[PDB]
Amino acid sequence: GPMNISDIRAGLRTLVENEETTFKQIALESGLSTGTISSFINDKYNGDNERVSQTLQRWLEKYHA
Repeated sequence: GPMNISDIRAGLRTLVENEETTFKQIALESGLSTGTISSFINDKYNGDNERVSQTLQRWLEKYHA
């Protein structure tokens, strides 16, 4: 199911909220910058948010698997 961008950020919050992951670890595993993840979740990142969403999906897929 090609979840909406809203679902992607809605999952990342749950993981950091319960210490299941960190901004640093997500950044390292996704190959993105720490600041990007926070801004993407904050729905304040200015740039190709779709590029970021697609990268984060792959990360969430391996996490939840």
